[PDB]
Amino acid sequence: KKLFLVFWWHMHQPLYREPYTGEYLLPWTFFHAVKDYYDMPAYLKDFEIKLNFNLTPVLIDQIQEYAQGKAKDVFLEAIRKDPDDLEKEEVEKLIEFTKLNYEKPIYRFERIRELMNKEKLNREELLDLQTLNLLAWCGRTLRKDLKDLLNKGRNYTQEEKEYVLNKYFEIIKKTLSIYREIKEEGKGSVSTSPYYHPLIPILLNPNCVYETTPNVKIPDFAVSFREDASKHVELAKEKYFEIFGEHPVYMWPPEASVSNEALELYYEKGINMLATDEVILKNSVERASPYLRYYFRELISVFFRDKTLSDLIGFSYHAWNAEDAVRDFIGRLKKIHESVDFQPVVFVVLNGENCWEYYEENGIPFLEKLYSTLEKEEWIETLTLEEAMRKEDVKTEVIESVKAGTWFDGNFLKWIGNKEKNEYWKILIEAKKKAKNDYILVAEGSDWFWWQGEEKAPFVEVFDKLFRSFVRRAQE
Ligand SMILES: OC[C@H]1O[C@H](O[C@H]2[C@H](O)[C@@H](O)[C@@H](O[C@H]3[C@H](O)[C@@H](O)[C@@H](O[C@H]4[C@H](O)[C@@H](O)[C@@H](O[C@H]5[C@H](O)[C@@H](O)[C@@H](O)O[C@@H]5CO)O[C@@H]4CO)O[C@@H]3CO)O[C@@H]2CO)[C@H](O)[C@@H](O)[C@@H]1O
Repeated sequence: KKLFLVFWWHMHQPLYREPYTGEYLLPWTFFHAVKDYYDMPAYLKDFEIKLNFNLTPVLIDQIQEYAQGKAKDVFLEAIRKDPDDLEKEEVEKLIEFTKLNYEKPIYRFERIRELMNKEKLNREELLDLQTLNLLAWCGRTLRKDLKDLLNKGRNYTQEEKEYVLNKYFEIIKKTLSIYREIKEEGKGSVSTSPYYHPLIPILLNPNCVYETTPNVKIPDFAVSFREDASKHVELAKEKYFEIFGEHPVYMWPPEASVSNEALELYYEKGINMLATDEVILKNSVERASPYLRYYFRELISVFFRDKTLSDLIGFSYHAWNAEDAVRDFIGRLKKIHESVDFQPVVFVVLNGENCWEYYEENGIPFLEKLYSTLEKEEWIETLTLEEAMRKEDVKTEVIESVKAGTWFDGNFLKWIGNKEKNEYWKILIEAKKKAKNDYILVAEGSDWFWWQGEEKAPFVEVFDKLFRSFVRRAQE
């Protein structure tokens, strides 16, 4: 009697490329590409398990731009330059980027503490600041190859910095290939999301927010976003088809966000399976076990992720030592395995690139120990999404209706309902009336609304510049 375990790592970045200048205004796609987007599937080279991935189309666009050498990344340019050529504005951004990241485990170099305590940096100190910011984001593959440069920890030269940069771009250039390979080998399924990661239930019917938060104030949606919701899904099918050669039959709904209308749209667009969050399940049915495969109105298959297991990796186990964390995770799977006399399906679904920076050594000890243990446990079978979709020896149930929500408390409050987030929607609504191109779809991404009306400086001014630039460009 097996326990079926399904990892589904979601990868996404909003579009950081300013439409007028073409400049990538933040380096987050570059840094997660070199740290996570290649290395997370590359674990499948060394471990005989199945792992699944979601790639948003807007992320794929950016990965391709960096791989082709076309991305003009302003923070990266400040890294690459000889410090004698740095603008004062570039030295300032270098220091602010360091201070934002200072306390993360992947930044635990004694030298960074030294450099942040100095009143002013000479050329050698700036070279160490640039190169340590680079090396802090080193992924698993190159942490082996560049181990000696990493251990050095100080006194970096321009040549060593450029060497690291060349190896990083080699990693980016191989990134789409590794997703194609693990897919062709049956080592994992690859899904996508509606193109720019929007809140599909809101675009289809903004009133769905009242199913969970009736007291929320939302602006006057004086224009229809229903066609745009279709276009996000349709364009995403086309981008996936270009990259992987087939139309996707699995999709990750952004923010796990579903509604009756959204599920109908995915079904209409040929999606056969998605996943969403256990809170939505609890809100929608009485007996809310997440270990069943659900069928929404016999139209589309829906799995509900195990929220506690997903949150343990996503948020808890950074605060644990790696071995203890793996023992805790396996022990919880044991309890699930023992708690039912059927074969449970256990979906572990979370962002695949954001939690590791808070783990010791970028989560590599944790994931290596976790996957090594999993590959040898005889009562656990890890599945591709395709295997989980067609598994016959599991329990099954039909659901007729869901309560609209997201994996954030089962509601939409992180993207709508306060004055500053509502202002973004009002701006989008007014721009949509006059929109003339697909940059309006870019501005519909959830990321812009997530950061608006929050304390989270800095670079929130940069997300604001991006959103409003996309809104302006959509009208021309
Ligand atoms: O204030 C409390 C809060 O603030 C601080 O967070 C800061 C981060 O620690 C800091 O690094 C920076 O956050 C960056 C982030 O590091 C960077 O990668 C980028 O974030 C990307 C994600 O990487 C990307 O995956 C995507 O995330 C989506 C996600 O895919 C989706 O499934 C869902 O979960 O929504 C996410 C957001 O839309 O996109 C984002 C960009 O939108 O940019 C971030 C912002 O610069 O800055 C944060 C402070 O401003 C604390 O340190 C943090 O721990 C606290 O919780």
